[PDB]
Parts: sequence; C-alpha cells; structure tokens
Amino acid sequence: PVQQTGGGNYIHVPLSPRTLNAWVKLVEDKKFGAEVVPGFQALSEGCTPYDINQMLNCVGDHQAAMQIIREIINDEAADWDAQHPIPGPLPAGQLRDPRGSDIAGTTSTVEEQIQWMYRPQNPVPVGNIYRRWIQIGLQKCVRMYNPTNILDVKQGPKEPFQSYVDRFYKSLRAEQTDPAVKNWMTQTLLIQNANPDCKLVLKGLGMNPTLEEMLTACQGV
Amino acid sequence: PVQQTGGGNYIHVPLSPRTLNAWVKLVEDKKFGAEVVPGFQALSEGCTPYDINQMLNCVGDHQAAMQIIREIINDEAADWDAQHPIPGPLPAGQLRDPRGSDIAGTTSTVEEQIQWMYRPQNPVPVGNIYRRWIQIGLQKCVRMYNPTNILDVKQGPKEPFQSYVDRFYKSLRAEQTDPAVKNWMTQTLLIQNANPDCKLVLKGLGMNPTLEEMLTACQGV
Amino acid sequence: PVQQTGGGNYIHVPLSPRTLNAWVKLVEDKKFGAEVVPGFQALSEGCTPYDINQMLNCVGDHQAAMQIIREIINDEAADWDAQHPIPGPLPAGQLRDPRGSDIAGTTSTVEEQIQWMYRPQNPVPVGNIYRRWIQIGLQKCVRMYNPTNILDVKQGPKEPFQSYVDRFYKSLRAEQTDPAVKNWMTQTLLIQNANPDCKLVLKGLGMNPTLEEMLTACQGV
Repeated sequence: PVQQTGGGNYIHVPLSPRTLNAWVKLVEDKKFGAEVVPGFQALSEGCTPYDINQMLNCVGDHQAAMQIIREIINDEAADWDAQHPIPGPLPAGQLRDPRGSDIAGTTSTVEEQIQWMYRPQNPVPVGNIYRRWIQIGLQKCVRMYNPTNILDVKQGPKEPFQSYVDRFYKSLRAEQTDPAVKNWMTQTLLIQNANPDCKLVLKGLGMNPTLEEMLTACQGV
Repeated sequence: PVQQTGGGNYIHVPLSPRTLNAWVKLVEDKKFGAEVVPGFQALSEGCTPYDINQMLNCVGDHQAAMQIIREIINDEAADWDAQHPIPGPLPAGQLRDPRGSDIAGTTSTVEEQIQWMYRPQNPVPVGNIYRRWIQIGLQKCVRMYNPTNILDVKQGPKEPFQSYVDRFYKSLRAEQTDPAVKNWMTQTLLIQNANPDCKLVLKGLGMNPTLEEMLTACQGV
Repeated sequence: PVQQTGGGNYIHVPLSPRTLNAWVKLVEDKKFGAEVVPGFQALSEGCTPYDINQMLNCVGDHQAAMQIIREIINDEAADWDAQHPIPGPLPAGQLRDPRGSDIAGTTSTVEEQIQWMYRPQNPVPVGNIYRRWIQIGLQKCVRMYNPTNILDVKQGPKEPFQSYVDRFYKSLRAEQTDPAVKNWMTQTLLIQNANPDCKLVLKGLGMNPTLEEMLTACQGV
C-alpha cells in the first residue's frame, strides 16, 4: 500500500497484520474455497506485489496449492516478455522498464513498484496484473480441491431439495463453464439429480420453471 | 468506497475486512433473518458498488438465494434503461450517463462510479440505487426462507401467549405485508389464532385492547 | 407429383403407392425416430402439400404426435399470414397470393399449389415450405418420444464402451441439444457414466481424447 504526500509525491505505508491474518484464516477455515479469490482481492486492494507475496509466503501449512499458484505467476511472466514488446534501453537516472518477474516480486522492491504504480510519464500497474496471475492460480486450486462435482451432486429422499440446490450451485460456481451449459445444467441436471418424489412435483410445477418457483413449490417434499 | 482529497478531488479506497466478515456472518448465522436487510445497509452505508459486489461475492453458503438476488438486480437495470433515455450521440469526452450495469457496476470501473456519484452535470448516485436492488432480492429470500407463517402461528395449549407473540410479529415482519393488513392482523389474528382459555380473557380486556394490556392480563394463564 | 408436358404446361400425377407405404412403415417401426425427418424428405422430394397430406394421413395408429405436427403447421402459417398478409384487391387476371394455409394444402387445390410454385410473378414452391414446417413437428416428437435421455444412459458392466457410446450419441441427437453443451457431455458425460474399469482406461489416454482413440484404447475393456 502507498500514502500520498504533499507536492503530489507518494511513500510506502505497510499492509496491516490483521489483513494478512484475515487472508490466512480465509484460506484455512474455507479450505481454499471459491470465496478465497474475492475476499483476497479486497484484502489486497491498493497493494503492491511485495506486500501480496508476504501474505502468500506467511502460510507454509498448505504449500501444494501455493506452489501451483507460483507456477501460474511465472508462466504469466514468461508470457509477459512477448505480450509486451521489449521496450529496449533508456538513459541513466530513469526508472527501469517492468518485466514479468518484477510484477511477481521474486526480484523487485516496494519502492520501484511504488514508482511504477505512480509514474507520471508512464504509470504502470504492477499489483493488479500480479494479483490477477495469483487469482488464476487460486481458481485452479478451487477446482482441483472441489470435493464432489456437479454431475455427482444428488438429492436423497430425506435431504430437502433446497439443501441439494445450494450444494449444486456452489459446485457450479467452483467450475467456470460456459453460461449455456450452465443453463442446461440449472434447468435439467437439477431436476434430474433430485429425489423422485419432488422430481414428480417439479413436473407438476410445469416447463421452463424459475428457481423461486421451484423452491416455493417443493417447500414440502 | 470513496475518499475525497483537497481541491474537490475524489478517489477509491478499499472496504474494511471486518465489514466484509460481519456481512458474511450475519447472512449465515441469522440464516437470512429480516435483519440481514438492514445489517447489509449499515455495513454498506456510504460505499461504492465495486465493494458491495465483493461483500456479496465473499459468501459461499445460502448461494441459491444469492442467485435469486442476482436475477432481481438484472431486472431493475432493465427497467432503468426503459425509464432512462439512451442519450444517443453525445459530445465525445463527456462522462457517459451511467446505464443499467453501470449502477450495478459490472460493466463499469469504480472511478467513473465515484465520478457519477459527484458528477457536477448530473450526479447519478450509483451506490444507493444498487443497494436498494440487492435489498429487494434479500427481502424475497427472507420470505422464501421463513419457516412458518402468521396464519399457522398459533399459541400452544401449554405454550405461553408471549412466546406466540414473538413468533407472530417476527413473521408479520418476515412476510412484509402492507401496514393496514398489519393493523388488522395485530388487532384480530393475535386473538383468533390463540388457545380458547386466554382468548376469552383477551375479549374480557375490552375492544381495541393494546399489547401491554393483552400480555399483562394473560400473564400466567 | 407435378409434371410439365408442353408449352411449360405443368400437370398433376398420383403419388407412388410404395412411397406412401414406406413412409408409414418408417413411422410405425422407427416409432417417429430422428431418421423419420429425412426419410420423409427423400420420399416427399418434389411432392406438393396435398400428396404430403395423404402420406401423413395414411398413418392412423400414431395420432398424438401427428396432432403435435399439426399444431405447429397452424403456427408457421399464422407467421406467414401476419408477415405476408392478403395483398388486397389483386387486379383482374391475378390469383390470390399464396397464404400459409394454401402451403399446408388444406384449402388450396393441387393445381393452385402448382400455379404458385411456377407462377411467373410469385414462383413460391409451396411444397418445400410445408415440408419444412412438418419436420419441426416431427423433431419435437423425436425429442418427446426418445426413450432414454443422455443423463439416463450409463454403460453396462458386461457391455462394451463402443456399444454404450452409440446409445449415448443416438440420444444426444434425439434431445437436439445446443452444440456447446454437446461438447461438454461428449468429452465428460461419456466417461462419468461409463463402467468404472473402462473409465480409468479413458484417463490414461490423456486430455480431450478423441472418439477414435477412446474406443481403440478401451478395445477389449
């Protein structure tokens, strides 16, 4: 994070321990759930890569997926050298041009990143690009760890349909499939993977039903 | 949210972690009680849409209801477009009168959301309008989740009358009936749906009894 | 069918008796299967609606699916009536411009159908339009009749993967699903709903195996 100073200049201001601690608890309590990506972004909002790295480095308990997150980040950096035509050399006394690794933080400091994040001639984000690389790694972890998949989400006679619907959408959310497939899944697979009593009730509800009407209708099973 | 610096300038700020955390707990622990609507407003009071979405996108349980809220928001934006003239050809370089998904903030950036909130030409307060759309979705869920209903709420023979009242009013609230219906229900259905022993006493109090008088007299029956 | 003779003089002929019979048998035996849609066309190519109406009528055993086809023809004709309305008072020496019902062949005579089909001003092949309207009705029936759905198709333990994929694919076509959904099911639902022994053998293939490679690999499994 950075604090502006009189004259239009900026200085580094450290990230809060509570924010770092809150990130670790979200990772452990939710076990790399799908909600570990968005909460992280808010906790890491207006931050540089240097501070973001600390949070990721603070945890050593789960390093199987933090290692996967690392692979994707350097992959984006490897791709970054071509995505951005190499700028070439500039005179001495001027800031260096940012590369893939500078975005990751394996090499650069918070001040160089602060100067890049607040450069009047060529302002460049180094932490929005990096957090995105981390988030792409975080999402792969969610899908790899997801316990039961959408096709296997099913309702038992005892299970109330509502409960089965929450599990189905949570899994559908963990996956990032095309919306069209989701529509076929949310209108067909949902009625299909139900207890047969309420499935017949959903046939009574009609064709092209809505979630409010499906939930209101099977209120009792 | 929004932070205004000297000179009339406006900037975006992160949303505090505890506010996100408190919103998450209220949604899950209260199982979408009727206080998850106001609990959302206070925590989101004076914030930008970009940070709201996050709060709603940091919760992984009761996800089916979150899908209902998403649909309601889309519909409000549809009506907004119908009631807001597409300005059409506009001076290029003029902040675009925000459209439907520019109030929700999905198709727009936080800065222009802040710029519309205080736009000198025609400020569009994106924040209050979007929170209201979400609130309507939250309110539908409270009703759908509500376990029982006012008509079926009935004092147990051995159950005390006051407990029946706590159950009755909580539902006269969860079911958001018009105030006139509320007066009629409170003046009558709290006596009709009661057990006979206390009902006679409530009739003995006199016509238009008041709740203080009804609770005091039926105390210990 | 129709038959030009001299001076471009088109005339009417009888529809072959073994063509009416073949349509009946294709329908009675394939039970309105998917191939009924094209088999109909090959047996009705160049036939006017009148003769097509005789073929469909000769089938008297199945009359619920034929009604579904009939309900659809009425609609298509009502969209050709609204969008192509009565021209008005046609000048002397003109024939009423073809309407949707004339395309159906219920009102217009075979001669009038031929006059429009070869009309120098309105050469509208009434036959191919009615044939197209019928296909849609036949296709709804195929989807409505198909015995086993894709989610309900699962390989038998004593059955091969190739036999199961054939039952699975036949169904995908009867369901007539969107192409994006088709790819997901074909690359996934064909493995999830497979004998566990061959499912693991479809994992050693790699990622996105092709059907050519999926079968050869599970050959004897």
